[PDB]
Amino acid sequence: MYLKAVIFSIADVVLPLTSNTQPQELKSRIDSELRKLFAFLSSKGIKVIFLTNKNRNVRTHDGIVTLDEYLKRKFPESIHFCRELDNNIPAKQTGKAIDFIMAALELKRNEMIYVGRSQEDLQAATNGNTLFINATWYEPVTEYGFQFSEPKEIARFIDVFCLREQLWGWQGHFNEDVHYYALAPFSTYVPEFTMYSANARDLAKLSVGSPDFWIRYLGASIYFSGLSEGASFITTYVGHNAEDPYKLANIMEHDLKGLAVSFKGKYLKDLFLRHTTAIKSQQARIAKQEVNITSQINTVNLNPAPIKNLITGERYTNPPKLKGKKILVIDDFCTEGNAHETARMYLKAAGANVINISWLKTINRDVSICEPTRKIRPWEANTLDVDDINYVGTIGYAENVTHGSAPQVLSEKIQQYDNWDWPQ
Ligand SMILES: O=P(O)(O)OC[C@H]1O[C@H](OP(=O)(O)OP(=O)(O)O)[C@H](O)[C@@H]1O
Ligand SMILES: [Mg+2]
Repeated sequence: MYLKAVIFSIADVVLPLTSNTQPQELKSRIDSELRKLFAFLSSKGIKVIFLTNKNRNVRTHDGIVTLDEYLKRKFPESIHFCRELDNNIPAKQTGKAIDFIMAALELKRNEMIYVGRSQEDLQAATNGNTLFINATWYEPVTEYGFQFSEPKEIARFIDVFCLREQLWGWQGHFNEDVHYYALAPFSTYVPEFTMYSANARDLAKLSVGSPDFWIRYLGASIYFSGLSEGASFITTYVGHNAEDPYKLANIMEHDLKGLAVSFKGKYLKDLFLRHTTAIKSQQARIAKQEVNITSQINTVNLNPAPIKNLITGERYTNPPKLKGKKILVIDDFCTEGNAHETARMYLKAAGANVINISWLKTINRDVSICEPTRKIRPWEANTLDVDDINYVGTIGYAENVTHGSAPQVLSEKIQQYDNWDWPQ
């Protein structure tokens, strides 16, 4: 399987620290929900690990016990790594404690995830290149998403996204620097199809799924397939309209920020600029006119001054340093690759290594891999002739659909997720 152990810190996860005043009803409910989570993990053969610095005394309605005895009594069959009890264990903050746990359990790094809340635990997981699961049931977080508001949500995430062999519905490579992934195949070639709700009165603004569903799908599939390893940036593509280019990003920004935090990366919402309104590729296709990649190349470029501080709005003063950096590029659906190949062309010209990820792969359409014959100056507007494109190869649809993947399988995954409850 993919997930073999879950590391839990204690502060504001198993026992509150920040607040004196957590209601007893909350502690009892969290204790009971953690019991369910650990039993669920045990039933799946997933180990439960506690990682702590101090063997502090804990006051019980029965008396005072050490933290080790407390955890052993309430959550038996967990494995407690406590620096005070084992001088072997290196520091948490630097990520070294994760290396130690990996060796002790004979597990690979991305065979574990890390549930925490304290800043030291976020640092421990990210510096240890382990997926961070931000537990916010004792202390809330407002700055970004990809959160987990109660223990049940961790079980939901694991059960829905982390236990099946196929993390991607479609995936393929070309040459050595071209890597394409999509979560699920889907029919996008119908005049009716749109990824965004038709009515602004709906609280759901995506037509398929929801932000919670998609960020958790993305996070699981990217992490357990190894794509997050060494990734510095995550970014989304831009819509065709120069007046409204950030529709997907505006819906998903909150969650993409949190996924970036969990990978020790940065979400660059406006790394791409749509400087001139482009032909809408989907609409050209339904009009049965051919889509040419220069319609994208000639209307987008890399933003030399993206937002560096999504809280403050402060922009980079010099273009972000992308040379030698790994960037995850997200778009909603991929048909023939015009959008992703343009994203890749610009980022590759800036020296980056690129991973092209989509929620959906259009059924029965192959991706054409392109390289420019005119040198791209990626931080400014470029204008290429159709003859400036070298079509070097193909990532086909049919041969790269993964076993068992299908649009109906996505629909049932969404149903499974939306209605999820403790498996009875
Ligand atoms: O793989 P491709 O052949 O590039 O096709 C997929 C692209 O087409 C759609 O955008 P579109 O250009 O229709 O504009 P929109 O997002 O503004 O609706 C979709 O959102 C992708 O960006
Ligand atoms: Mg688009």
